[PDB]
Amino acid sequence: KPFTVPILTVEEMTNSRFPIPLEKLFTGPSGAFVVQPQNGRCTTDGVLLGTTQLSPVNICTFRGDVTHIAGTHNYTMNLASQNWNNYDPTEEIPAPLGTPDFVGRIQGMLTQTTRGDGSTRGHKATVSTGDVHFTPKLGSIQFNTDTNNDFETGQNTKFTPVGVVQDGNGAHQNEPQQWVLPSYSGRTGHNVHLAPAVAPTFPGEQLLFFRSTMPGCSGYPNMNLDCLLPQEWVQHFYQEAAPAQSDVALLRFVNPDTGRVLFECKLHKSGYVTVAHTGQHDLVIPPNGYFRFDSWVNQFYTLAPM
Amino acid sequence: KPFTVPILTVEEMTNSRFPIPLEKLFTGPSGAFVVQPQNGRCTTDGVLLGTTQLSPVNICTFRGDVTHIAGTHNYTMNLASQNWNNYDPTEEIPAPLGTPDFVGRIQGMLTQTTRGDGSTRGHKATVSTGDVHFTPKLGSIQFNTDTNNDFETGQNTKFTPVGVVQDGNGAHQNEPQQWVLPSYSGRTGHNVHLAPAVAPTFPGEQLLFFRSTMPGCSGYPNMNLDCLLPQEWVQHFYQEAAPAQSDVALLRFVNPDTGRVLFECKLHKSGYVTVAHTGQHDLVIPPNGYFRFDSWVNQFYTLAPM
Ligand SMILES: CC(=O)N[C@@H]1[C@@H](O[C@@H]2O[C@H](CO)[C@H](O)[C@H](O)[C@H]2O[C@@H]2O[C@@H](C)[C@@H](O)[C@@H](O)[C@@H]2O)[C@H](O[C@@H]2O[C@@H](C)[C@@H](O)[C@@H](O)[C@@H]2O)[C@@H](CO)O[C@H]1O
Repeated sequence: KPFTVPILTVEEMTNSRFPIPLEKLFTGPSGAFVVQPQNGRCTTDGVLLGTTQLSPVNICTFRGDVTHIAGTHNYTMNLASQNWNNYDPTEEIPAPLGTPDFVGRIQGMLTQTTRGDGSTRGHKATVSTGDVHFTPKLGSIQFNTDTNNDFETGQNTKFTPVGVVQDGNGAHQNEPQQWVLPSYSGRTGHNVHLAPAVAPTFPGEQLLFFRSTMPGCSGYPNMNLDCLLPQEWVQHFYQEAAPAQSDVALLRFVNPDTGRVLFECKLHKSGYVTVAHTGQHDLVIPPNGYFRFDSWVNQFYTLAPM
Repeated sequence: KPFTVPILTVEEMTNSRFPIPLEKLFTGPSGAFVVQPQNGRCTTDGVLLGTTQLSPVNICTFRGDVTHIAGTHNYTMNLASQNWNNYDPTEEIPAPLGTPDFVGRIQGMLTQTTRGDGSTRGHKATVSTGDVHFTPKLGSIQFNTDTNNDFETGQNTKFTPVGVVQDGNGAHQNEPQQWVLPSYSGRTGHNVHLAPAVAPTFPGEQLLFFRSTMPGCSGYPNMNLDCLLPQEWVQHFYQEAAPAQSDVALLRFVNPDTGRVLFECKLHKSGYVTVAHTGQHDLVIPPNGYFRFDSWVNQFYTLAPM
């Protein structure tokens, strides 16, 4: 089976780290950061890595039952799996699939149905993934909400993410921090089963990022969100399971109207893209442009400069 | 080019009428109501129909600029397209792409960024698709919110849907009404350019629906939501654009563990599925089962009983 990537254009695709569309392609130097996202991680032959799962809408959602923290507007959620089965904390994953992979405050809504009579309720809620109560690997997290009485125990409860918030007397755009992983077990333990950090290894190369702007809900948040693979590419590799014939697939980005190649890039078998460029750059592309697999090369292939 | 459907299982796929996962397959008699959804509509050779677009996360989202209605907590939104380009009310589509295709109250969050300084804000908000102000074909809708002063004019504003609500001392589960289309032009005009209504046309057949349960945010809503095609099938057909060799594709639903066919169904070229069954039925399926295209058949093919 021949390897392929989707022909969907960048704006026709979805960010793999938050449920929002892609907006653009971005390249920048990453030496100052550790680039180790856990969502949007998939090998080219369809092996999911880290906390990656297949659904574009389950990214950064949580499901489970909640318990009120008396005297506050906070609730603890005991997590269930994404299909309401028991959560298994012994699975060899860093955290439940789809768990956020950055430190920040995510605002959205908590919703609940009472199974007995079908009564429902929904409240604005925020989860702070850097807080000591954020322990998804252990099966528990905390939300700050807009009620101190409405949610019931023993009832299915869902968190739908919307955007990010920034608080404090800190500098503008100081949070979220998209390249800092939460501690999935809080302070009890270190992160386990992580998808590896990625970095360019060939001279003159940088990572190529698929970038979106997260909605902001309060303050002055850093809304940039970069993923290594579109979610639709994850679904595609997962289904095709095309075997890699070398360590690097050469892709060309093509304009369909003219047939002309705009740039070329390396898709590494372990699931990330590099380009030959130095410095921060928002790539200028035709709206109908798309990526096309052209051939198998090695890690020492010299790309045409972007 | 041979026709194929995705091998993703039902639980690995997304509802095409609301941004939530599929949960199950359902069949029932549909003679009493009109089955004319506008999202999740696509031919097998990849022509999108109705208000259908490619992104799972832009379903029931709105974008545009907002203006406050004095003396209230309501805002009018002047709609933009999903990539912030101007919306053209003269295109031969029923309403902007991704516009909700059922009458009900959809609750979510309105979020806004001030372009000049990166300040952000977000509020709970509801849009009632059956109300007199819901005129998305004409380019405007109204939101009910919990503020009367916070949103700014002339700034990009996004609505992220979360769930549905039901109000009043009315009968439980009376709304939403998933098979009643909004009037996209309100009372000024009638709906146009709709994807056709669908019905079984062969004796003993019923529609097969891909079913989800919408989150409920208030009251006693009817949370069932049936789509004709999973969103991933829409993206797949759009990309492949395989020619239809007859009006009916025979699909088999297969258990990969045993290799045995569980049931068969007809995928019609114009984009919906039928099965041979009479009565309301929640299909019981193995979690790893999937659809497989087997052959093009003629108009006289009789399906094996489901
Ligand atoms: C606390 C509670 O259950 N309240 C009931 C109330 O329902 C609340 O109505 C107010 C409007 O004043 C808000 O819409 C609340 O969101 C709503 O509470 C929601 O819905 C109820 C049924 C529960 O599921 C709750 O968990 C959830 O937060 C209700 O008012 C009636 O029903 C509501 C939904 C609305 O349609 C009203 O117009 C209507 O009078 C009353 C009477 O049924 O009962 C209260 O106990």
